[PDB]
Amino acid sequence: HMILVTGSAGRVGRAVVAALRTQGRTVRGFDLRPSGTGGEEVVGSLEDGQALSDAIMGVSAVLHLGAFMSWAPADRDRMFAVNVEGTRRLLDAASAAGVRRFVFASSGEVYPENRPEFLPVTEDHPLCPNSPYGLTKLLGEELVRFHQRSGAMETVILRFSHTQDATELLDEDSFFSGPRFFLRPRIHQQQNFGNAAIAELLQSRDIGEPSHILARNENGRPFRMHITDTRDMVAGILLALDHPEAAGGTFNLGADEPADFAALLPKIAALTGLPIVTVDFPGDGVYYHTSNERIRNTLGFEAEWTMDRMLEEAATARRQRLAKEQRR
Amino acid sequence: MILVTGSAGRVGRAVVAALRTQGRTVRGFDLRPSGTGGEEVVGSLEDGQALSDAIMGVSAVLHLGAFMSWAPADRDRMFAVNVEGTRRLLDAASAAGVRRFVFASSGEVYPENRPEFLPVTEDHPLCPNSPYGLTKLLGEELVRFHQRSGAMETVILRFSHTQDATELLDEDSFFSGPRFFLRPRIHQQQNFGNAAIAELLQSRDIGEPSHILARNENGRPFRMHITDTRDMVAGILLALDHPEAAGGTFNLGADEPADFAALLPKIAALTGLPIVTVDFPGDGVYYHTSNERIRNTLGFEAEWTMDRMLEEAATARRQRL
Ligand SMILES: NC(=O)c1ccc[n+]([C@@H]2O[C@H](COP(=O)([O-])OP(=O)(O)OC[C@H]3O[C@@H](n4cnc5c(N)ncnc54)[C@H](O)[C@@H]3O)[C@@H](O)[C@H]2O)c1
Ligand SMILES: NC(=O)c1ccc[n+]([C@@H]2O[C@H](COP(=O)([O-])OP(=O)(O)OC[C@H]3O[C@@H](n4cnc5c(N)ncnc54)[C@H](O)[C@@H]3O)[C@@H](O)[C@H]2O)c1
Ligand SMILES: [Cl-]
Ligand SMILES: [Cl-]
Repeated sequence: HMILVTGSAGRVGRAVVAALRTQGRTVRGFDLRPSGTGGEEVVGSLEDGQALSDAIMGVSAVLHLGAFMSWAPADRDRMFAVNVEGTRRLLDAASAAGVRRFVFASSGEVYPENRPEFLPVTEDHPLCPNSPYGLTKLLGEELVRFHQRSGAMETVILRFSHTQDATELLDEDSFFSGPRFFLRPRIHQQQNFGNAAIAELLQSRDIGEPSHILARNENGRPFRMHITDTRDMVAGILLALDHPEAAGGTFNLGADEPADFAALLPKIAALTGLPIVTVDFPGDGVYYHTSNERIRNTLGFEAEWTMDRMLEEAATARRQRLAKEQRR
Repeated sequence: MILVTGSAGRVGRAVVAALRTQGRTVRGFDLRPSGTGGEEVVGSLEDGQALSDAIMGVSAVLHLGAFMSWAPADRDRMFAVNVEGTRRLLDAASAAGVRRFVFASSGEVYPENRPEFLPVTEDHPLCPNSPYGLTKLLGEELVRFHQRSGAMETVILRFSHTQDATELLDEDSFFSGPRFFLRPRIHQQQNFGNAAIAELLQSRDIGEPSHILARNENGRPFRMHITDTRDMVAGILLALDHPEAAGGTFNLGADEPADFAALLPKIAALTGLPIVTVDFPGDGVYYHTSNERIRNTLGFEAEWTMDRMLEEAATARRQRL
């Protein structure tokens, strides 16, 4: 046996590789960057046929987590090249090599979660993406479904929750959680995205010291979304790899309940000591519940990392960081 | 200015001809010249430069250009032309302020060759089983993304298999030759590398040229829609012009499929050739596709019955002979 994990230098991919190696399993990574773990890995691109053939040699299962995201139109061609064409060729190569199971990392942006037709969002919700990234994942799902119906290779489609390492949650410098929960990092993120109207609104709400942000929509409805610990995503991915009943399946993978920002921000602020600034953003905002009932019932998935557990760990990490910075 | 991609192909050249006869302003776009001398870009959907030149000053796009191949060596190109080319053309059209974009899709998106229910309606699941069918499904999703997101109107037309009337009784035509004549079908299957099917067909040869009546392994005659190019052109004009086509998805083709057990004797009555009946391994082809939506929404009326098509095909055959 040999398991190929693409995107093995990324958040989830590295954790999946690590888990498999603690099991003593033979794993090969495949990522544009080295992982820095010094494990067996191809350092190369999903765009390159040579890298694909090298990566697939002798492989019995593929966990396809490698993908590219960008908001810049300059990068859109690359996003389709990596996410659509790369997935297409990797699927064909895996099938030709007699791979037994191919697990595809999809996203709730295929629905999209940011514009649900009903709640909770189940796997049979329409697939009507409104972002180019969501569109690439939908096209990827269709490539996977084509193989599911036509070859001996088993497939699993997993629609990922937004995923964080617990320690990222209370780190101003984290890529997602910094702007998600801290006002000044969000000002900076929005400026760098070039969203001037939002950036200026955020700056206008600054209270003269660092603060948390509690994001709500134009009607003052607090944001709500699934934030899932990397460790639970890993557990579900391992189930997708090994469980008999995963074959041919499509599953939302994420924690049971969304974080309600109205409840969550006070809990966060109780841990950091920072004041909270509430901002009403234009539009519907982010407000979704995504059902993980199918994966719970079909594969026996159970998430263990509740937001309360994640926050406790995030806080410990933050305090260690601040102790070091302040020489305490 | 109407841009028609695939303008040197079967349906595209006819659409361009129809629009030009009406006195409309049309620009072609195809890998090949049309041979008509009309305004056209000779170039590729894979070429960003060619896309830029083709889209300039354009107000509507009829996107009929695409590549089909059964060979694995050709699969990368099929995806590059049908998926990536469509993606970039859509983006170019949208940015240029194109008012309506009509996309030529296929019954292969369903697929018609393995229906879940009959007749096949637009809400039939989309589960293609050929790489070509897959490229058209992905193209449809690209169009749907634009339909939902931009001001550019879209129309998706799922095409019936389409023939010029004259092709039907021509042994040398690409589709109808093998479809209805035994020896051309042997040659086709040989050139595809389907050596064992070619051998079955060869074993049925009666020592002179013959028609083939294709059935499945249980002797169920094949049944499929074969629509005249002229009816497809009529439907495409409606997709271009009709206010109610906007945001629509329509099966485009004639009302009824041809059942080959009925069709082949009609064909043989016109050519004089004997008929050889072949029972192919597997489920064969058997489908009815509903055009009710386009009939009732756009006022589409198919006019070229198979009998009319065959009369024209026979006349053309007789002139050739
Ligand atoms: N983390 C999330 O919140 C989240 C949510 C929904 C979906 N997803 C999807 O789940 C998967 C993994 O999530 P993640 O957080 O670990 O993503 P990540 O961005 O942290 O990791 C992605 C990895 O893919 C690699 N990659 C990019 N282009 C490549 C190429 N051409 N060839 C080889 N590798 C390439 C990157 O180098 C990167 O290491 C991705 O497909 C992602 O799109 C993630
Ligand atoms: N004829 C049918 O039975 C049928 C059935 C279902 C769907 N379709 C689809 O309807 C459309 C019209 O079909 P047709 O019968 O006219 O086919 P066709 O093969 O006669 O015409 C296709 C044209 O597309 C052009 N083309 C190919 N690659 C190109 C590229 N990279 N750039 C620019 N042009 C390119 C070709 O040169 C050709 O002229 C096609 O999209 C086809 O896939 C046709
Ligand atoms: Cl947010
Ligand atoms: Cl046939």
